[PDB]
Amino acid sequence: AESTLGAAAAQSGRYFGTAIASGKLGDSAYTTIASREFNMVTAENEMKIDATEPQRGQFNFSAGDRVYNWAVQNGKQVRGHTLAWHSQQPGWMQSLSGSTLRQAMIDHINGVMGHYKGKIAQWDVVNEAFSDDGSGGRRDSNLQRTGNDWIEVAFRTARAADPAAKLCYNDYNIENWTWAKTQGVYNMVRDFKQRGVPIDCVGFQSHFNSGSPYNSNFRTTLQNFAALGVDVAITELDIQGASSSTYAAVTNDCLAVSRCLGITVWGVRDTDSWRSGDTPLLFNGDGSKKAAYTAVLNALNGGSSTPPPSGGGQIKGVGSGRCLDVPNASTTDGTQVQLYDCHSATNQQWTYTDAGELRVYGDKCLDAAGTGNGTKVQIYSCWGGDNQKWRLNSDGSIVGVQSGLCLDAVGGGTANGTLIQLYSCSNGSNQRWTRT
Amino acid sequence: AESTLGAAAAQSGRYFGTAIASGKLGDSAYTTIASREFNMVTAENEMKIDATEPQRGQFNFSAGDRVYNWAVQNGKQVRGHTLAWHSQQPGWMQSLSGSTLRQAMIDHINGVMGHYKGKIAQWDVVNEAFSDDGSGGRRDSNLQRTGNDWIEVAFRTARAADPAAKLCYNDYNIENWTWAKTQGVYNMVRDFKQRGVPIDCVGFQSHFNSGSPYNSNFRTTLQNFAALGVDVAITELDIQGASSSTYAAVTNDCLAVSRCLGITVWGVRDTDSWRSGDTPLLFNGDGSKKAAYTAVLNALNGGSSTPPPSGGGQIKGVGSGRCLDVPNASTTDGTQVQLYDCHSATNQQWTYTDAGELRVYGDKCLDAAGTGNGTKVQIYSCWGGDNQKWRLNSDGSIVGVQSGLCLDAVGGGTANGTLIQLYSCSNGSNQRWTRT
Ligand SMILES: OC[C@H]1O[C@@H](O)[C@H](O)[C@@H](O)[C@@H]1O
Ligand SMILES: OC[C@H]1O[C@@H](O)[C@H](O)[C@@H](O)[C@@H]1O
Ligand SMILES: OC[C@H]1O[C@@H](O)[C@H](O)[C@@H](O)[C@@H]1O
Ligand SMILES: OC[C@H]1O[C@@H](O)[C@H](O)[C@@H](O)[C@@H]1O
Repeated sequence: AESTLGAAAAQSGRYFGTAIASGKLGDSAYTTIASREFNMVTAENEMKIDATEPQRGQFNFSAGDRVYNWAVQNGKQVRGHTLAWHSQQPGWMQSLSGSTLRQAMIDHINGVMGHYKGKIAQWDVVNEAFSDDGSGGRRDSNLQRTGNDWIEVAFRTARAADPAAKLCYNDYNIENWTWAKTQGVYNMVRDFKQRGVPIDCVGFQSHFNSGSPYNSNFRTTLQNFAALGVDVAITELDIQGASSSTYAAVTNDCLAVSRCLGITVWGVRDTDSWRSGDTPLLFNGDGSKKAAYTAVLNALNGGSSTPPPSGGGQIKGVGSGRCLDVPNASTTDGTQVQLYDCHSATNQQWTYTDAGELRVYGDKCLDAAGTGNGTKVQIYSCWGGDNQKWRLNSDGSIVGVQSGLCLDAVGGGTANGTLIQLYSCSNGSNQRWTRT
Repeated sequence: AESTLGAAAAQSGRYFGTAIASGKLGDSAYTTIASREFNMVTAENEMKIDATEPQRGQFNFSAGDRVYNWAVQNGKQVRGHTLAWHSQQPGWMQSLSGSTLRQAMIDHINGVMGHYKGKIAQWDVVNEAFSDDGSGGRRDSNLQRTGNDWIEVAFRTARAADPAAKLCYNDYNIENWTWAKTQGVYNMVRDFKQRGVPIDCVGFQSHFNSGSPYNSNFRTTLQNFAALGVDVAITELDIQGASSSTYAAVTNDCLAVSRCLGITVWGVRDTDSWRSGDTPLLFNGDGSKKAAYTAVLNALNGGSSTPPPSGGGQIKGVGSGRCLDVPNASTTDGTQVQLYDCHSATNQQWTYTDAGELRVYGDKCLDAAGTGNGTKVQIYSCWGGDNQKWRLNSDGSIVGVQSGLCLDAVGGGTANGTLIQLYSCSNGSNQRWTRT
């Protein structure tokens, strides 16, 4: 069922999940997308420490169970997040230190895992235990001050609480191999394995942005941890800008590492993101698929069996043999595009950007002046509107992000001068394109 | 002066105004920008028919006077918007017809203009009286059904009501000279001038978007009406996507016409816009100046001593004599830019886009990883964030939109390999750039 992220991921034995927020489950648009696209669920906040143990010794699973029930009800496995962490600790825990904190950490793990015993596929036992100062050492928190062995203790406690769950160490900024933090985490997991400390996986949050950009060496990082005898998972994926290339690259990295169990993006729609300003997810506020959604789906499905048009190129219609053409090489905003004999001309060289735009002349964009059938497809100053974003379907169709409509050669026309419009996708030859 | 739009416009005897919303006058972030940048004000809603005459014969000028007083007290003239219009009429007027409506229209004009007699620079006496059906004729409204001469009567009444006020006919989609609507309005004004009908100006709302895009012939339209002996004014300008080039083009069109009194943009910040989703104004919601802002200011100040960049070229540091270079022509996100001997290489060719990006390799963007002094300037996948948008000042500095900080050669370095960072603008030579 290569039409959804989860089903496509399953074609390689992997899963594709998202972070679910219980307060959004009543939003039909939200749940429709969530239930359809993912087969793995992580509670975005409902299973955290402050949410599960409001007061010392007083557990509360109402919020967590809403997420859990929704997941199982809709056929999804669940990643528990998270048992031990320095952040978002309830007030009573923040006031703790030393052995009292250590026992509280232990009691919390037992309580929460006990409640979900045998129902959780993966547990992020310890979250973000390493520093960002740049040296790759432990993060100084009340937990770390109880003793360096707190992490090991948390894992030994978790294994005993629920031996059916895969135990993961989860963290961010550990994707680039050259980072000290990545290496500090590697050394710890290696040590655990060497000493029989029970740890089954390492979760790479994968929160990519210009401050901590994705880097191709991520594949070696995954390979390096996998070699230690642990599974690896991309746990909180989101990319600032939602670059199609970066999203596909990360997906391909996981598909290249047999031990990479799957990918979870941190949210459903950009508006649901903890960093919405970065529009880093696969669906926009409207609930529509972004250019990145298609890049990911295509990567999961193996991608095109030929070299993608790097540095721009022509877009030739299959049912007409003619290329996408801007009339008379005009640069006037509002000029509807047409079909025309292909040739070496700037007014026929289109470049698909990572943001999903189809640019010509360098700063002009394939633009749709509306969202319904017949809408004129023209060129307009590039600005990033969804009516300027396109998805390149593997079936050769090019769909408008905002409209969900396909580029369509009017009346099935095939001769030069044939104009281009938007139209309900029909899988027709006049809606199919082969690039060059 | 020339550091603000209003002052810059004043140098040529023109004005740069905005639409003021009375509800936001209590917002210091709003007023700080408004009082500083504009010298002309149009009440966004407080002077309309329904807002000034809630019931026939009962006038209410409280809200209108609030905006008017704020304008005058802060050094701004005022454009009255609007006296006769088919839209937003109070309920009672919407039910009138024939002679009774005609009389109500006249009484309204007399009541409002009498109240502001001698205090309004320009009055939009009649608003949007032409159809968008492509016929170039009058739109069918209760006002039109009272007789084709209603517009003429509205103007004659106005002149008598307040002879010191410049009387304008205001409409939208009358910018592209080839459009039938434009011709329709042109013929009318021409007729009025030949018959002595008291009309002094024509206001072009100038709402541009991919549906009704800006066209260079807008200057022809402006020149054509000016030739009729009437002044012209851009009254409600906003450009979908806030293209720098288009904003500058519209500005130059007005400067090219001796009769163009000035330019008013329909709002202060994008978040105050009736079309916020199109981010069509000059200021971001956070109050920061956008790429277009500087493009408009530069145009008002006479542009540059030399022809602007036609997309694609080097950026040479003034103090170093070296160019902005991406090390080893790397395309890796996170790569910090440096200074390096200038030469013909794609890793030194930057294209400034209308959106304010500085692109290299076609799809990589000059990126600021943060907003504080010392922030690293690098290349990152283009996505449109404000940390990827820049303003090209006429003084040679390049300012980050989001940060408000200048491109800066670290330590005033001049040698190859000197890194680029963000830093408080100092007018230093290591912060000024030019063309090779
Ligand atoms: O002038 C006829 C046609 O000639 C072709 O070379 C151009 O690419 C088309 O845009 C143009 O319409
Ligand atoms: O006839 C309405 C539309 O039907 C679609 O199937 C065709 O692909 C379009 O070109 C046509 O305009
Ligand atoms: O190899 C040293 C330098 O050579 C120049 O040609 C490149 O443009 C620089 O980016 C590079 O750092
Ligand atoms: O004081 C440190 C900073 O001073 C500024 O004046 C310089 O332009 C910067 O390059 C420098 O890093």
